[PDB]
Amino acid sequence: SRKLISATDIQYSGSLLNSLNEQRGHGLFCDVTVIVEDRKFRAHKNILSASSTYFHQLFSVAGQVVELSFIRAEIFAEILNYIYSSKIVRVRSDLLDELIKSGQLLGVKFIAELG
Amino acid sequence: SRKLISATDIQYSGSLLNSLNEQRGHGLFCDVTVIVEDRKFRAHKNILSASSTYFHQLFSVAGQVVELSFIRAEIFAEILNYIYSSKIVRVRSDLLDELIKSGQLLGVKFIAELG
Repeated sequence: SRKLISATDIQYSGSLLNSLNEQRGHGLFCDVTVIVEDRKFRAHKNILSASSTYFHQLFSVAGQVVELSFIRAEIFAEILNYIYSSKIVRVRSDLLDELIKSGQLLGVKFIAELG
Repeated sequence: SRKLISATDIQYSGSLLNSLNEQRGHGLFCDVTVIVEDRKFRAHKNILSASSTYFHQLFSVAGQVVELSFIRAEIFAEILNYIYSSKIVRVRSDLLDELIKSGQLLGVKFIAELG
């Protein structure tokens, strides 16, 4: 009579990511600023550490502000869009090699392997 | 010749959640402790706020420690497992109404609607 119940919510992810992405737009709960060229990006260390082997290593020590070289701000903006959505959307073809290179550098496997 | 590229990573979610759940087990990046009965649960405010309408309201103000009444610790442990996985796994049938009630209270829709 002792039954065990299992259930999986296939809509949970998309909904969770969309809310995290909304928080990010407000800077809500953001505990790191990433400076890339002349731009500052507020983000959450837990999400960055989980999705990028570079950030995983970096946030075992870091403070509240970190800086990235060799990646243009608009490329990193797109890497963050993927990190907060699972998708890249209508990226211009002439930015693709730069995007792939940035995912190689950050250890973001899906992006690293687009090419 | 100007092409736009889109791509969706269907494995991103499961991988992201598993890493977040691993961080949680270490207390890594956890910025809130939730006290439930005689237990303390370390968790991340961003994930809790995104997945629970109650935590969404609560963390617009709160400090670093919050407390929940009316939910047993082992029920909340299972709510957190769902929040950090999308799934409930082999929950005993005699705990199900308590689980559903806890998701109603926390505004965790999938759990609230299990019954």
